[PDB]
Amino acid sequence: PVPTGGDDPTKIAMLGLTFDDVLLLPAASDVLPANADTSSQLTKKIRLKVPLVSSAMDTVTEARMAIAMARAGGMGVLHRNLPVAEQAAQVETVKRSGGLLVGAAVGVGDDAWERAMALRDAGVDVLVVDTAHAHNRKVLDMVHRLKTTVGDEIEVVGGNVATRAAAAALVEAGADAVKVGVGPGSICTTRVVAGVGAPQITAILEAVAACAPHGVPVIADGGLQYSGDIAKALAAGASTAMLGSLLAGTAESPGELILVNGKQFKSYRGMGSLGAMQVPEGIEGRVPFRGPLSTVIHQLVGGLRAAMGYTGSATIEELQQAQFVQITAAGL
Amino acid sequence: PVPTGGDDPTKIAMLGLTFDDVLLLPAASDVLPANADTSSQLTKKIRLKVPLVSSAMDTVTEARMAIAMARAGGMGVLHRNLPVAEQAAQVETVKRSGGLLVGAAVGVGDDAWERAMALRDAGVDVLVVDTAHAHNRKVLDMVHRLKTTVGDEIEVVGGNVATRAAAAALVEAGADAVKVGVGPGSICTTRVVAGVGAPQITAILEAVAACAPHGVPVIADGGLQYSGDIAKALAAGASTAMLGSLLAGTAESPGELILVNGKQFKSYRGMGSLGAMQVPEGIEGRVPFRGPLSTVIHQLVGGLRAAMGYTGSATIEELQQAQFVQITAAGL
Amino acid sequence: PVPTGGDDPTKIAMLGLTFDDVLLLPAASDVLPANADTSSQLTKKIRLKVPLVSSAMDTVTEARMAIAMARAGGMGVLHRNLPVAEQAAQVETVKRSGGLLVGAAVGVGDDAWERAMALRDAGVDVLVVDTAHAHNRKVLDMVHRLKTTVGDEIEVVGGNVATRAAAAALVEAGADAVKVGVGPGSICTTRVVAGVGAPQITAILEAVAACAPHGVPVIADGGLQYSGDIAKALAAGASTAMLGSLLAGTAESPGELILVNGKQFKSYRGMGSLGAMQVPEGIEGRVPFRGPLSTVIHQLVGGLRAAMGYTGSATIEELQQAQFVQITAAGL
Amino acid sequence: PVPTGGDDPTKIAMLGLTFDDVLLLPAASDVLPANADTSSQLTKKIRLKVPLVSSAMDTVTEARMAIAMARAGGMGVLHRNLPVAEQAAQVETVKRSGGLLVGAAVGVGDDAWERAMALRDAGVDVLVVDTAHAHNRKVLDMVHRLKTTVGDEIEVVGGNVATRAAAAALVEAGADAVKVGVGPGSICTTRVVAGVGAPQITAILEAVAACAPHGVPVIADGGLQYSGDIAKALAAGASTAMLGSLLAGTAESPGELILVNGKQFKSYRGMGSLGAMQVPEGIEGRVPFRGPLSTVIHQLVGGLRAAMGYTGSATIEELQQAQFVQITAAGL
Ligand SMILES: O=C(C1CCCCC1)N1CCN(S(=O)(=O)c2cccc3cnccc23)CC1
Ligand SMILES: O=C(C1CCCCC1)N1CCN(S(=O)(=O)c2cccc3cnccc23)CC1
Ligand SMILES: O=C(C1CCCCC1)N1CCN(S(=O)(=O)c2cccc3cnccc23)CC1
Ligand SMILES: O=C(C1CCCCC1)N1CCN(S(=O)(=O)c2cccc3cnccc23)CC1
Ligand SMILES: O=c1[nH]cnc2c1ncn2[C@@H]1O[C@H](COP(=O)(O)O)[C@@H](O)[C@H]1O
Ligand SMILES: O=c1[nH]cnc2c1ncn2[C@@H]1O[C@H](COP(=O)(O)O)[C@@H](O)[C@H]1O
Ligand SMILES: O=c1[nH]cnc2c1ncn2[C@@H]1O[C@H](COP(=O)(O)O)[C@@H](O)[C@H]1O
Ligand SMILES: O=c1[nH]cnc2c1ncn2[C@@H]1O[C@H](COP(=O)(O)O)[C@@H](O)[C@H]1O
Repeated sequence: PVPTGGDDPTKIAMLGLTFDDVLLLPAASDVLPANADTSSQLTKKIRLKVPLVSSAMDTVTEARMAIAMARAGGMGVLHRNLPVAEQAAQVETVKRSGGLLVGAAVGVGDDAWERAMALRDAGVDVLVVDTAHAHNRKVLDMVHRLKTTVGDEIEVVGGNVATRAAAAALVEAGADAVKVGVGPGSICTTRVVAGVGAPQITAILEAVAACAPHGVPVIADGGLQYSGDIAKALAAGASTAMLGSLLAGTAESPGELILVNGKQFKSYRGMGSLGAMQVPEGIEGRVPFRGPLSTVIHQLVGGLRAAMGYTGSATIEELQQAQFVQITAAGL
Repeated sequence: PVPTGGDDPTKIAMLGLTFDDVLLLPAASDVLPANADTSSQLTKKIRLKVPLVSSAMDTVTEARMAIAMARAGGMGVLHRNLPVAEQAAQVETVKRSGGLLVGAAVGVGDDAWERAMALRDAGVDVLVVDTAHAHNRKVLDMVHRLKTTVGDEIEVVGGNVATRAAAAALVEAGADAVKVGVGPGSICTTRVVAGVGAPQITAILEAVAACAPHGVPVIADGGLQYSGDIAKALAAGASTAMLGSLLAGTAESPGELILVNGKQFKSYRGMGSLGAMQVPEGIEGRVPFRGPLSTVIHQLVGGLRAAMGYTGSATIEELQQAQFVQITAAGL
Repeated sequence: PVPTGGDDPTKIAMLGLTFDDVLLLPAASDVLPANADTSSQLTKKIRLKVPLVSSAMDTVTEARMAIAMARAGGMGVLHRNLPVAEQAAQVETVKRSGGLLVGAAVGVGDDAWERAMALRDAGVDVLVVDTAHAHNRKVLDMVHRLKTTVGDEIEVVGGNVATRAAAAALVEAGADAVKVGVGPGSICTTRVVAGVGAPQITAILEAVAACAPHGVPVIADGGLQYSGDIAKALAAGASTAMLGSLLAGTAESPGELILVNGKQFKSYRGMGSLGAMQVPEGIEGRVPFRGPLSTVIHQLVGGLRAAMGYTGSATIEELQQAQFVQITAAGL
Repeated sequence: PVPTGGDDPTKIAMLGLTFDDVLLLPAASDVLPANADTSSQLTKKIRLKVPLVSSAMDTVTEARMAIAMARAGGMGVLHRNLPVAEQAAQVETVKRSGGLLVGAAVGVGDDAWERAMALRDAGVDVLVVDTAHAHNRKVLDMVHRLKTTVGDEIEVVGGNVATRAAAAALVEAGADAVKVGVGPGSICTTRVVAGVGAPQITAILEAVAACAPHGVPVIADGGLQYSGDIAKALAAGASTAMLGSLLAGTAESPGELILVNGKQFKSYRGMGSLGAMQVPEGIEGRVPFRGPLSTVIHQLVGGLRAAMGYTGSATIEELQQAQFVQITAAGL
């Protein structure tokens, strides 16, 4: 019998590693952190100066965040928990502030196609087909329909996935980037409510095995707690990281300042929380107030630059080839 | 020598996984959670609408709980810590409330046979031969005697087991379902008192390897803390889950409301606790008050439906074929 | 290279398991706990009714404890942190209370031989050559000299060891029992002071591999926190367990009652603590007051009997053949 | 696919062990702790009486610490966070106190060469090329230039490294000792800021595999919390240990006494902390006040002597050949 039970070796398919399970190994380097090139592909056509995008959540990204992210060299993805006209108006607002990149989330419901076209009319650069489980005919069809209809002018992101097969299906459907993360978010309760999830280092490694041979970039979405996790996500093969919790405490995020026990916080809630939907798969929580976005991004990029120095990675493409050491429980 | 000591590779027979050690992997899906079929075999003949049964404990299941469980599409198993006439009267009470399924626990003591016949006379549908260790001639004989005597009209459950050999012995004795769980209960101290136990994912996988080829359903009993654990238990191959702690805080469970530190609780105690027996293998504890049973069951089934959506499982039989990823300590 | 570093596979010699790493697996059983035979060899010639002996520590075993242990069916080992005449007087005191077995500790210093002879004159049954590291010529010589001089009338225990080679050396020197435990004691700081130790399940398995083929019993000494650990120690192949912390809180142990924060305690200190020696390898601590020894022993034996029921072990010799499942961090 | 994800077995290059992951196994011994020889090579030419050196940090080592360390039989490495003239004056101060060994840190900036020559003029014995990542042409060139210019009179240490390849490069450049530790320091945030690091037992094992065949000693730098960790570091193959946190609380370290909550502390800060640089990779913290250095060193050496007794190591060279057992999470 299999050592963990039963007679089927495939029943437990893999050992899933998360960010805390690994560290980047130093390697021969003549790269100064200040001189590293942090640019990376968000999609097949769109390259960002900083490999970071903000989550499509209503306590993270509206027009103010999207503008600040683009100015910092990344991009915002506008959330879709609002009327079509209002989302498209936020797209226009971002475009009014110069030649700034912006993305926007759409679902696969019956209002989704109309939402997508209105966003297109407003001048959006990236449409994100925004689901918790992309390995589904309705999601794949939406990605494909969008790519064939507006694909010349707009890049189409599909997600989320956590397996190689799912990433492969999105590639076949025509996705310009594949977003990875089922279960890892800081406000996520999918693991305890549904018992479903996939540790994010292993999910990225698997998704990249399907996407990289087709020249399709992977966006690592969820579970990033520290700037060092961004370096780990990219070294596992992702091309960008999408951040929720790490940006939710910034001045530019939606929501007001909250004072509890003499300390400052902002509300941060899952799009699957009871509040956002009003069976919940997210919580409503708090994150410490962090000040201006520009400063948070500077600290995050700073940690990434340090990782590039330690690993001898002159570019993000080189960082994607770095090696890990796996650590034990004691290592934490 | 064996890496963990000695010269005998069989001394440490297996690596035992519990619920927290695994997550369900998403798979290709065209299943909507609302449309998933949650029905499953409790026994060879009896199929439930919801794959959940309440524990035969005196702080979990008497007539009120049994009626509410059956109305919710599951079933109650009436505890046996009371006189024969009173248990049989609870069976009659459940039957007075319509065509509701009900089960009842019996032991293997010398009063057990008389208890079983009185329950039969009262119209019980399921007899549960209710022990902490079923791999024992007296237990196997009781299962067999019951099956040969009342088996045409009543389904006979045997338990508990934690090994493949034990499950196989119950199958041979004629059990209509095999109940799995030695040591995993939330109020259990068997692990620290006797040093005995078996992590429940591995126990289910092993029991199912003996039971499934004979068409005998497995009931996963104990250690379930979250709705996601129900999905994991079924994916490991169980057909139903038996719940104690998760239902002990409901309005329909026996016992009164307790207020401590401004919060509401109900008493929840092991049938092996000093109180229930009045060498203890259970504690007397508290669980948070949860409100009506119907609402708890709705939340639990909701999480199960989400898991079925993520895994592409249209039925419980399909969910039994889902795959796991094993996670590390950091993953918790 | 070796996965954990370097080029030498023997540098990290084994994976060491402690009690918390394993559980006993249930097995086919027709053993009632009340009818199990708990007798076991303390030494080649001496069989105890209960397989438990009290530690040779000055907060655990003086005459009162030794008498109570023998009456309970086990044995006490009198500590040696006192003058020779006083230790021998405690031996006489135990013998005055009927035909009770008693042991006594000796070191390997230059006063050790005289201590041993005085204990012999006083009628001791067991001499324990009592060291932290028995794999040493001076210790082996002391064991051998004792066995050749007083071996017809007195059984000679040697310890402590944690490796197969060390246990083998004691067997060759003529030990009648081998005591296992380097580093596992509850009050031990050897692991953090010296960085030395050996997880106790693996140490027992290794020692037993050297001792059992020569008919020499193993005493598991240290690290036992629960009655279930006694069952685990014996199933790993030990014949008896030596208890310090679990007995230090009893009425019969030396020392007075201590009240802190409204709760009752007794002092419990390592023989390697600064206080006992007045570079420390033990701490001075507290254990909860537990009441009479007889009651503690009854609870401990109760847990052992339960384990024998679950595993189908009619005797301690059968329990030594039981199997384990290894558990994960989540299992704790 | 690889069990942890992707198709590349080299992506996760190793399983990294830290000090808490292992224990030293006892072995046959006729070594008394008091008689063990604790001397060891700091560099190819310089042997210390005690195998300990103090960190080049401005809350650990200035002239007072360096003098006390040398008197205790070890050595201090003077920090370089001060003007060249002042560092060289501290070297002179140490030399004024007798024939005491002293080292001093230099960087690889454009002021580094002038700093090195001024230290040479002041009579320093050891120059430590002091970086966070030595596998870099500028660092290797500095080591080589120093060795070829002042190598007859001064020993040249290079560091830090965490891989076999990096240690090999320093050996080739002419280093007289290689210092190991990237990420393990108690005040380090490199692991969370950059996601970079290497568990220290594995790092030492790897570095030693490159250095020992060339007769180059390894200094284990960082992560040592207990005296037992010193024994583990040396048994992994290091020849000396460099201590920061363990010495930062001593009377001889720079800084004043701090009283918080009725207890005494001293400030201890990373050289990568915001305070020391005024993207931080260290924190500013506190350590308990420990009293005189001589006493701390005596306790540390005491633990080392105990380890040498347990392992039968008469010399540090013998201790370098000792074996480990790997422990589990439960073992902690
Ligand atoms: O559509 C579903 C699933 C229902 C069950 C069957 C599969 C689909 N939702 C479940 C909850 N999410 S969410 O807001 O919590 C969510 C949104 C973005 C990404 C996430 C990744 N992992 C976990 C949750 C995620 C939104 C809707
Ligand atoms: O009959 C026994 C054993 C005595 C020792 C030898 C084997 C049988 N009992 C032990 C305690 N249990 S219990 O109430 O705690 C209990 C009841 C349902 C299932 C459980 C599963 N695992 C653990 C305990 C369980 C009832 C009686
Ligand atoms: O003789 C020694 C060692 C000194 C270093 C070299 C090897 C021998 N002692 C060390 C401390 N112990 S102790 O009291 O702490 C002690 C006593 C019984 C058993 C124990 C098992 N593991 C750990 C400590 C133990 C007594 C003397
Ligand atoms: O030069 C660098 C790196 C910048 C990023 C690219 C590689 C080099 N520094 C980073 C921080 N350190 S430190 O003070 O924190 C430091 C100093 C001694 C040893 C250490 C070992 N591990 C971690 C930190 C260490 C000083 C400068
Ligand atoms: O309610 C929720 N439950 C689970 N995941 C969510 C929810 N809302 C958003 N997410 C995902 O979690 C990401 C943010 O993760 P974080 O950066 O760890 O906080 C988001 O980009 C989503 O992919
Ligand atoms: O006293 C006890 N000790 C150990 N297990 C018990 C005891 N009483 C009931 N059980 C079992 O634990 C199950 C409930 O587990 P729970 O849902 O985790 O609380 C019950 O259905 C029994 O199988
Ligand atoms: O000071 C000490 N340091 C380490 N081990 C000790 C010391 N004193 C006694 N021991 C051992 O620890 C055993 C008791 O362990 P315990 O039952 O876990 O408390 C004793 O029988 C000794 O073998
Ligand atoms: O700011 C820092 N961040 C990371 N490592 C540092 C820093 N400052 C000094 N170190 C290293 O950590 C060692 C001290 O580690 P410790 O003994 O565990 O406190 C020092 O000798 C340095 O190698």
